[PDB]
Parts: sequence; structure tokens; C-alpha cells
Amino acid sequence: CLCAIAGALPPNFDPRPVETLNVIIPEKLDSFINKFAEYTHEKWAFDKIQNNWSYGENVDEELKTHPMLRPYKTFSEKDKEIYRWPIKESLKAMIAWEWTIEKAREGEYDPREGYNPQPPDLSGVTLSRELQAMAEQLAENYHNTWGRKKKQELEAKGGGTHPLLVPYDTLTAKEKARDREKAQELLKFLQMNGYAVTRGYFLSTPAKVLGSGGHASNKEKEMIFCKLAALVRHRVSLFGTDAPLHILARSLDARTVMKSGPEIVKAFFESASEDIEKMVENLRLGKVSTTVALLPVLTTLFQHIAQHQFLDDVQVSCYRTLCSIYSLGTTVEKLRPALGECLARLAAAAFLEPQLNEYNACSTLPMLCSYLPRWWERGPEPALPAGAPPPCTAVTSDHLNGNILRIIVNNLGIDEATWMKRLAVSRARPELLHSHFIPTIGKRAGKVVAEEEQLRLEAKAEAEEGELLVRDECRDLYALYPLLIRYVDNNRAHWLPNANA
Repeated sequence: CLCAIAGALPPNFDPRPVETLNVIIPEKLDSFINKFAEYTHEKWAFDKIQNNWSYGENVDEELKTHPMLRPYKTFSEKDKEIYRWPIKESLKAMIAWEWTIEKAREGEYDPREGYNPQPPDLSGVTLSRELQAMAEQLAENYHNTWGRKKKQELEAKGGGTHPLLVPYDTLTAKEKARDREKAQELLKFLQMNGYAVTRGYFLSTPAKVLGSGGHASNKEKEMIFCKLAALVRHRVSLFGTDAPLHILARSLDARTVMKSGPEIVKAFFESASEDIEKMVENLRLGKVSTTVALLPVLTTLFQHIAQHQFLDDVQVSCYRTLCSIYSLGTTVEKLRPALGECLARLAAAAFLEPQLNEYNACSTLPMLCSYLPRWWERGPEPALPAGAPPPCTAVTSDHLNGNILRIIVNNLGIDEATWMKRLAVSRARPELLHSHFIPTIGKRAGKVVAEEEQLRLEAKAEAEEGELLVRDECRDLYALYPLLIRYVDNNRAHWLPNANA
């Protein structure tokens, strides 16, 4: 669910300060420290100028005076160290992370009584998001450092807790700002100096590729406890698939990879159903738009050869990849000829869902001729062979993408054959799937004879209601007839031409 949330975004404390005091800054950077300390005391005097503060004998807030308000040149270097200390500890903390801080780009309201700094405007500098992460993590350093000192201190005092004694990610954004702003000046002053400063979303997708690597670890499992977690991770891949550009195509290739490693098991079971949802993720892989994916078809051909022998789950996954072929209808060719080979494997002879998969696979005049022969077979109306022919019917619907309209009227005559078949079960439900193909196939005079089949529905309703009159003094046999007749009513939904009426 958290993955769904981040995917929606894509559209006794234990402080860890880095070691600081042990680290050694190069001495030439200390001259830079002179600069940041200079601006530090100058701007600090400047905010005091904002409130009309001035130098005086002693520390007296009510007197509008403060002794430290004296020029930076007046400081002894050791007094400068009092402001250098956060600077040196910060830069040493960065060198412990070995963040680069090096020479590069060229270096650079009534006035009040007393010392008068005229500061460069550091606060206006624009940190880059990588550098914003750097300031975020240095502020995280102030957080963990002054916070670790605060925890060891309060625990030394026998005290309880403080609001800031928290992991840095916890913070409300303005609390992040409380040290982020001090770091900003730390890094904003760096960028204003123009010095190179480095650690030395799409991240969800790259992490998905990392999931593909952990999936290679799952291939290591295919070599055969973590693997169940890999299965829940596959479920996460499904829910992430529900959330679903070239890197995304790379992810599609990863989907082909996981589909293949799953395909090794193709020839507990709920994880195989997760492999089916993973096949839907393969449909998402079809959505993305190297040739290794075509190899998946090559296993499909030999699996098709297994069909000649007459397990089934591999054929179902092939039906799902065929649904991805329907996505191609919403959208290597020799591998399509291999799909024609599997079509021959179905042509040799329950597997009707795989037949529909072939109808999806349809998405060259010889195909039209064999389809005409299939119409000749349609003339014959053992019905299970027609159920196999339903794939040829939907493939014929694919062929329309003319004469195929009148051929579709002949298909309506085949539906009349289905009506004669319907005069008195689950194969009839497969015929209802064929009726969905008729919905794809959607002349009135054929629907007039079909209306005569509706008259057969009237005779059937009459005999059935009369059977209910027998019930007044069993009906379930008439119920299934009412259901197939309801499928014929779905064919009437295909007939919905009302404007012509």
C-alpha cells in the first residue's frame, strides 16, 4: 500500500552524527573560513543595526547595546574561532563524508551609529536539489550533533526528552528549515564563492530495475526463505502495475525477464496467480512502446507442440500475453509466424481460451482463403469444432481492420445455427464469448430471421411458463434455456439499428 502511495507520488533515540574533530581540513580552506566568519560577524552586526543596536560598555539588552558589536578586524583570531568552530566542525563533517569543496568559479533602512556592515545578499542564492539534499544532510548533521549532545546532556541530567531529539526525516518542513537555513548559508556562501561543492520520481523506475536485479536473485531461487518476500514483492509489482519513457521500456524488458523466469515454472499456486497478474504487468510491458522478448514466443511454440501430445497454466499465460496482443490492437514478425505455428497446433484439435488467444494473435491472402473454408465449416451447422472456429471468427473480425460485413451476416447465420443449438451449457457459455465476438462483429433481414429465432424464444417462453403452470400444481431446466436465450439477447444488444426502426 505504501508502494501504491509512492507510486501516487510519482504521478531511546540513537543519533548518528558523522565524526568531525578527528577529521583534518586542508589549511588553505581556513582562509575561506576567514571569509565566511567575516560575513558571519558582519551580517550578525547587521541584524543588530536593523534594531538600532550600538556598541557599549557591557551586555545590556534593555540599553540597546551589545559589546560584541565591534569590527571583525578588531577580533583576535581566537575570538574569530568562536564563530569558526561551527564552520570548521561543519567542513570537517563534510570531509568525513569527503564531500568536495574546491576552487572553481571566480571569487567574490536608515544607517545606524556604530559599526556598519553592508552585506552581500547570501539568502537569495538558489541551491540545486542535489545541493539542497546536501544542505538537508548538513542540517541533519547539526541535528544529530547538537541533538546527540542534547541527549547525552539531558540523560546526564536525569531528564526525559526534547521535541528536537528526533530523526531528521520526522520534521515538519519549517523545523527542517531551522538548520537547513544555516546550512544554506554554509552552501549558499560556497556557491556564491562559486567553489565546486558535491557529495563526491524516475528513482521509482530505477528502483524497479533494482527489483529486476532482486528478480535475478529470484532466478538464483530458480536454480533451486527470502523468496516468499520476493513473492509479496511480486504482488507489489502488481499493485505498482495498477499505477501504470525509454527507461520504462527497459522496465518492460525487465517484465519480460520476470515473465521468463516465471516461464521456467510454466512447464504456491497463488504465487502462480501472481505470475498471472505479472502477465498483466507484461501487458503493461506491451504498453511501454532487446529482441530477447521474442524468445518468449519460442518457448510458446514448443509448448504448442506439447498441445499436439493430447501445464495448462503456461497456455493461460499465453492467453494473457495474447491480451497484450489486444493491447497491440490498441497499438519478430517471424515469431508471429511461430504464433501461426501455434495456431496450427490449435488447428490440429477446454483449450478454447487459448484459441481466443490465437484470435488475439491475429492482430496473407491465404488467411482469407482458410477463413473462407472456415465459413464453409460454418455452413455445416461436434459443436466444439465450431467453438474452435470462434477463434477464426474473432480473427476474421481482426481482418476487417467491406466483404467482411456480408461475411459477418453469414456469421449471423452461424448465430442462427447457435439458436437452433440453443433450442433445448458451459460450451454454450463459450458460444456467449463468441457472442462477445459478435459484439465485435456488429443487415436487418438476417436479424429478421433472428427475430424468428426470437419467435422460437416465444415458443420456449410459452412452454416454460406452461411448465410453471405445472409448477402451480422443474423450472431450472427452463432457466438455463432462459440464460442462453439471454445470451441471444446480448446478440440483440449487438442489434442495437434503432434509428433505422
